[PDB]
Amino acid sequence: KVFGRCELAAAMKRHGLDNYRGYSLGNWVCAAKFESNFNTQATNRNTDGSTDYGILQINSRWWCNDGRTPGSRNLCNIPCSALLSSDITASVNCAKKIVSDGNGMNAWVAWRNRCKGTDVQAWIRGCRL
Repeated sequence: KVFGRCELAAAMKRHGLDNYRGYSLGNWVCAAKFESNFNTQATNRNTDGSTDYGILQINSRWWCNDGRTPGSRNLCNIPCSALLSSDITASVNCAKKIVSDGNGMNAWVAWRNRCKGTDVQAWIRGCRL
């Protein structure tokens, strides 16, 4: 499922991501935008063999099991395929634990390089929030 800008914001807000760990909703929306262009089925193969899945491109090396990332962890205890669902529940829940790992949203390089320090609020303007 490919979300609309405002449709995803609402979806994320409704799922308790707004200001989660201090990150205003705009940060999460901005991140998703550059990570997957709002597509739950987005996937990218990393040079180390691991793979990033879903709207927030969660990596298999540490967070989910895809049976093809030798010597990795499954910290979120879920099949990586669950992060591709139209229901963003699994992605949101695993992200919530990722963003609590100490580095904040810096765990998402696209966020650090493209959202951090910007007016992320603009990502939720014109929306029904």
